[PDB]
Amino acid sequence: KIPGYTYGETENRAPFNLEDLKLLKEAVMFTAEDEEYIQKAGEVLEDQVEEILDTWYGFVGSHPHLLYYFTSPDGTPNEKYLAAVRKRFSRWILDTSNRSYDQAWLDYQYEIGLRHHRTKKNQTDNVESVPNIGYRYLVAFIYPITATMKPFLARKGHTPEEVEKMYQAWFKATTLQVALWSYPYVKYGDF
Amino acid sequence: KIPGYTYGETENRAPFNLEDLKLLKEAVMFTAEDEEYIQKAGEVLEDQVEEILDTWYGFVGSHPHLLYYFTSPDGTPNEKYLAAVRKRFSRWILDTSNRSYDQAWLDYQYEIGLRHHRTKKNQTDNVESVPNIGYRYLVAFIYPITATMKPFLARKGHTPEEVEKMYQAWFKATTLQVALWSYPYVKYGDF
Ligand code: HEM
Ligand code: HEM
Repeated sequence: KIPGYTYGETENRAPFNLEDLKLLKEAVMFTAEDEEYIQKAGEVLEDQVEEILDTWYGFVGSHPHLLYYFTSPDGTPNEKYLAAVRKRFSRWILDTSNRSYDQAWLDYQYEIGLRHHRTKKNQTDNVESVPNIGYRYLVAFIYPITATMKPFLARKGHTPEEVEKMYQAWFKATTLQVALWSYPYVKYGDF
Repeated sequence: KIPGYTYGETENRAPFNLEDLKLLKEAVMFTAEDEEYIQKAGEVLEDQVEEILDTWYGFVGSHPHLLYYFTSPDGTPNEKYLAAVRKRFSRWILDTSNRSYDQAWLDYQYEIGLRHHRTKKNQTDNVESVPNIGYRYLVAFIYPITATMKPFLARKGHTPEEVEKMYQAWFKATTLQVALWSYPYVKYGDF
């Protein structure tokens, strides 16, 4: 159904476990309250996903040095690559809100890190593109990912107090994930 | 005056330049509007720094796996290390708000990265402590650094609209810096 999407079936145990996740949740101040509100964020965002994708890919597409990461060697955007990734990105919005953050979730977080990194970039879709996404931009993107989501959370007729709690949960969850995705980028033993 | 604080006098040119910084600012959505409001954040936070430090170090100190990074080999917090770092952290609050983000600023961002990493950790204060701060926690800390600051920004009798703009500027600036600090942690050529 979603080409290349292998959540829960990588058959590869990540190099981090639930104890690692507990300590990382503590560092990012994520608790059971955020679990509640991230789920509620999923209810709000579910039927706005197409517009979210348009916004997100609009941001990427308007910056040549960002759109770069989806380009063919000739410098033009690879439209097959963009379309296939867009489907998996859309699903990630739902996963972030709806999935339990358990070992299967960690195993896919390792996978997503590997796919941004040179280790696995451009293999899932069998495309020819740039070899690596510089780690600096994964961290930077914590901000726009959070900023893209804010207006959409405010839209579904929920209380502003609930909106703030959903937004903070989303900020924490995005930060948590990017922290895990540093694994293949970071010198062994420094993560 | 501040022991170990060597901003603007490292005499070492960072491996990133103003073009790198321009592209990273674009990725984190930082503009001249944020320059304005981060400066205004500095006016607000200046006379609350002691309370900010208490909050921040309170968070670190209440989590044994975080306080770990300041511990002597015997597992007890090194109080000399805590005190010396606290002075440089306090100054960093002001620097973030007040400094122009120019080459000198980049050169100190490289330095701060090096000091969290095993490359330079525990050398500035000539202490014996744990060798490295795992990069996962630098990313994670983007959230509490931003969450610690929010209440203080809301305190100095400014409009809530200005408060929101100061807070967003602070979020962007913190993310920007952590992205740069990945440099010594990231495999060469993957940053
Ligand atoms: C907060 C930061 C980021 C988030 C949340 C994010 C999210 C995602 C997701 C969910 C996927 C699909 C994962 C899967 O295969 O199931 C993906 C892949 C991809 N992302 Fe990101 N991403 C981030 C940073 C970046 C940056 C900075 C770029 C640069 C434009 C980028 C470009 C791409 C590309 C090119 C792929 C395809 C990688 C491949 O060949 O498999 N991502 N991203
Ligand atoms: C957003 C993330 C972080 C920020 C903004 C931050 C800020 C700072 C600053 C401003 C300094 C002093 C720099 C200087 O020497 O002038 C410092 C040093 C230090 N920080 Fe962080 N820090 C972050 C992440 C962390 C984490 C996750 C830990 C773990 C507890 C930590 C523990 C320390 C320690 C132990 C030092 C002393 C390093 C040395 O030996 O030189 N920091 N930090």
